Amino acid sequence: RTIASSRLRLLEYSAFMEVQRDPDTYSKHLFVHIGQTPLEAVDVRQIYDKFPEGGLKELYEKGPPNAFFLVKFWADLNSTIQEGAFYGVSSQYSSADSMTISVSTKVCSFGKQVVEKVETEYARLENGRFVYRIHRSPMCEYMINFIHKLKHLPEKYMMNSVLENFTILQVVTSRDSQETLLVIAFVFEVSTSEHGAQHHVYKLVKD
Amino acid sequence: TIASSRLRLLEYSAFMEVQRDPDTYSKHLFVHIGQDPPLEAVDVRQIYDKFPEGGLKELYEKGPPNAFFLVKFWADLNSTIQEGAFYGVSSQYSSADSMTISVSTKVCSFGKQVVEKVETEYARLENGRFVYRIHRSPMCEYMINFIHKLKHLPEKYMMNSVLENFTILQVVTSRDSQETLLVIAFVFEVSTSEHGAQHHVYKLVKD
Amino acid sequence: RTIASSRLRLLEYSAFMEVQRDPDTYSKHLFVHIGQDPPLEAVDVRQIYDKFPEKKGGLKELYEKGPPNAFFLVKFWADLNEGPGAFYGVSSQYSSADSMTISVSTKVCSFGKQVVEKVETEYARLENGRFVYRIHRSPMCEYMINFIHKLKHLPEKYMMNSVLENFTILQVVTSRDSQETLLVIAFVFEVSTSEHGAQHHVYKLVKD
Amino acid sequence: RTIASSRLRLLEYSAFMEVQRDPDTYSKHLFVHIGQTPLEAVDVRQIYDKFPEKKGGLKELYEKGPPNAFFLVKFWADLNSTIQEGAFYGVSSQYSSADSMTISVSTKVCSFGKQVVEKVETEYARLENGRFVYRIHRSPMCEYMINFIHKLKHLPEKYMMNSVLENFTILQVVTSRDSQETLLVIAFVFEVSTSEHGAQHHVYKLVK
Ligand SMILES: CNC(=O)c1cnc(OCCO)c(F)c1-c1c(Cl)c(F)cc2c1C[C@](c1ccccc1)([C@@H]1CCCN1)O2
Ligand SMILES: CNC(=O)c1cnc(OCCO)c(F)c1-c1c(Cl)c(F)cc2c1C[C@](c1ccccc1)([C@@H]1CCCN1)O2
Ligand SMILES: CNC(=O)c1cnc(OCCO)c(F)c1-c1c(Cl)c(F)cc2c1C[C@](c1ccccc1)([C@@H]1CCCN1)O2
Ligand SMILES: CNC(=O)c1cnc(OCCO)c(F)c1-c1c(Cl)c(F)cc2c1C[C@](c1ccccc1)([C@@H]1CCCN1)O2
Ligand SMILES: *C(=O)CCCCCCCCCCCCC
Ligand SMILES: *C(=O)CCCCCCCCCCCCC
Repeated sequence: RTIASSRLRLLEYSAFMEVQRDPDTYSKHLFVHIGQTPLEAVDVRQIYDKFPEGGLKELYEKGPPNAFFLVKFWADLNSTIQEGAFYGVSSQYSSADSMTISVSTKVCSFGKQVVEKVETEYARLENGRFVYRIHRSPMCEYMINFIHKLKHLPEKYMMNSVLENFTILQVVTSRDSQETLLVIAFVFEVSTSEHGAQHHVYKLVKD
Repeated sequence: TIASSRLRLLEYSAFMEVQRDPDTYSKHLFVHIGQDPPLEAVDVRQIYDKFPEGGLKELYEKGPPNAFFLVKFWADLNSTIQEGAFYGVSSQYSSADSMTISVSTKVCSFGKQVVEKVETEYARLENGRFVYRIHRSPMCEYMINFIHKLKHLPEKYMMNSVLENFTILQVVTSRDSQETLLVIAFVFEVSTSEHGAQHHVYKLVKD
Repeated sequence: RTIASSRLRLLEYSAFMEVQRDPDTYSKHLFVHIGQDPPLEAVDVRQIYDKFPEKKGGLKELYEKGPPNAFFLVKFWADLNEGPGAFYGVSSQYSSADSMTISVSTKVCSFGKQVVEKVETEYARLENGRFVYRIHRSPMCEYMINFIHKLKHLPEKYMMNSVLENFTILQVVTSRDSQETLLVIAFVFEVSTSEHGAQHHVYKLVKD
Repeated sequence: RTIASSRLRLLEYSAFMEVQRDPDTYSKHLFVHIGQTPLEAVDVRQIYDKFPEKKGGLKELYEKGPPNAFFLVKFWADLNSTIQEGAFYGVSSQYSSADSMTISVSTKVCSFGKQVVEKVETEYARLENGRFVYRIHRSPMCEYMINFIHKLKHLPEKYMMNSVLENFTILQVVTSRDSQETLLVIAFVFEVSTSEHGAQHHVYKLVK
């Protein structure tokens, strides 16, 4: 399903690990992935307790409400590649207007922000639209260590228990006006399916 | 003062701006390095304990040694303007060569990276040299809240005590090659002088 | 309202004075400001010709050369409500879809005569898929600073408006190498008497 | 002789008219020319009466300094009608500095010590052989100057041109655009050339 406010569209979002064993051998494992192409609503009060309290509530009140989405991820943490490994995030956005955007990714543990990454991006005019590409943004050591700790657990239900109190809040703003363009609240479980990583998108509402 | 063999820092300023009325604006500078006398050297091992294990030591070992500097700031946190206030950072760099730079600003508390902001800038030919201007980059909420918390302390010595374990590491790289162009370690105290904000620059060396 | 020809868009225009209160505190006063599209009212260019008598490089001559889409009239109600060391400046920004080197000529006319001309050349910068031209903090010439001071010393705002009837500014932006007219703005002035401060009104210049 | 302060050097200065009678015919007449190559001193108080006084004047600029930036140029302009005048009247000049900076060249034209017209041109440097060079190429003269040259040329005798020129002066002030620091100041005074060798000039260092 499509994640788009009236000002910005999320085209793609992937978090992955890449291994280049040698100059001729390359492997990539996707942890989570929202690829390029009806939404169910979720009351934002149902998730407030798990997010910062410039928190999710203040951001929602500031608006616009059409910019708010919840994504449930079932992350693939299976050791499918022999891990020099690179851990990264790639994402792509588009707008109708020519503007610089700022993508804030806040990582929270028990509702409290522990690390934050802020990336500004300039648009490329492409096919009449303005496209923003954040390509292979390295994951911070906190996240790489967190993934390694999860993978050392012997049971997927233990990974789910740890993940119950782990959340990510992505806030995209227009750099110069500081207007909220898109807000995505990410929640996680580990995937147990043969099809791998899965996701479900919901529109965040209030009343 | 601050220049490696590949990149020169022309200006750096952090400030708050208030709109008093539709035609009147006030600006308060917290810190400012404006636009050559010799620099005193500081052994980089004297500051590693506050910048421990992309860290300062790892970057310094990778080199070049001429790219590393330490700036001590005495920040002006006096309420000189009645604060909708904008908190921002403006900076300018220059080089003899045309390249795309990536500016990473890492905010650390007790030696741990809590926020990282990354901004990419494209060279502009100006007066026979290449200039990079990052104008009015908004401060993240973590920094605005940190400034507000410091200002609520009743004594300036308490602010200095909190600031003992707060550091900022700015790393400028050539975007495509990832070569280190300039690294600045920033450390802070609150200014108690009538002259306002002050700074002192040192060259980082390893005896 | 938006000032844009088919080749160049005016994003911002501000004239201001800046004062340093202490080493870390600066105050800025805007005299006039056009900040960052609703439709524009049209004004026949013959209704303003009598106030721009200057012939060579003047309004009528440029309008006749064209293109008509490049011509605008801005009415300003300037806010004239310091110490030594005050900075008087002008900041402006433009954008285009194409990469150009532009030349910005600002002609100041007083009592029907061109008294000052300031010329600035600007090189396109690729930003967000468009080309931006920024003329940041261009210092006002002493003639303009002294003119502002003389207006402020007048005891009545109607005397300021009478002196201002004879004062016009013509801004002509051209493509540097071809000398093609990209944008022409005729600026006319009054002093603001409102509590809201500086005001402006944009009109498109037409002929019949 | 060399016109250079510790921050800026004047390489060349020429005022001229060009006539392109047809696609194959070109003519150029130089009115004045300082081409690329000790100085006699003149006390700046000897010329104060002929230049702008009080605010932004020669005296105020001289007192602000640096004293090494101030020069007086006497010109004997060639006003002979040597070409059949569509003609273009222009000024071309070049400067150089050791530093990378944007300069602003103000040319004030004065009659009886009062500024009548001013042209301000900003220029960006080009890095050339380890020097930053500024070129103002074929800057069009304003109509005031073209009409003044035509009026002088209408006088039947050269002494009559010298009489009118007695109270005509040009003050060129070059500043660093962003800091407004004075880089170079040249006071120009004029007579008409009566020699077969044409246009002449003499450079003096202004002292106090
Ligand atoms: C306090 N409110 C909530 O816990 C909550 C309320 N309503 C939701 O959605 C409604 C639309 O269905 C949520 F998603 C969450 C939520 C939130 Cl806020 C969270 F931070 C983590 C988290 C969940 C659910 C869960 C998960 C399930 C599937 C995939 C990913 C995570 C579950 C929790 C048990 C183990 N796993 O982990
Ligand atoms: C353990 N080593 C250090 O602490 C250190 C060593 N040598 C330096 O420089 C050498 C040139 O002399 C430093 F700067 C620092 C340092 C560092 Cl690493 C830091 F993280 C914060 C910090 C300081 C100094 C200080 C400050 C004083 C004035 C202005 C700004 C900051 C002082 C600390 C007490 C309260 N304030 O805050
Ligand atoms: C001969 N034609 C004109 O005078 C004219 C005609 N039509 C206009 O607009 C049509 C859309 O409205 C104009 F603007 C002007 C004009 C022009 Cl050309 C000018 F050089 C100055 C000037 C004015 C009007 C004025 C002013 C008012 C408000 C703000 C600024 C200036 C008025 C004049 C009395 C005091 N103030 O000063
Ligand atoms: C009041 N002080 C002066 O008049 C003065 C004093 N001392 C000078 O020089 C010292 C080094 O000799 C001057 F140059 C000038 C001066 C100045 Cl300020 C001026 F505005 C015009 C002007 C002159 C001289 C003159 C001229 C002669 C030759 C060439 C160009 C001009 C002469 C005057 C009669 C006709 N022509 O026209
Ligand atoms: C540090 O700066 C981290 C930047 C944000 C990384 C987001 C990647 C999260 C998706 C991976 C899913 C792993 C299961 C928790
Ligand atoms: C209008 O903007 C004029 C700009 C300055 C023109 C300077 C040329 C003066 C030299 C010509 C000598 C003619 C004798 C008076």
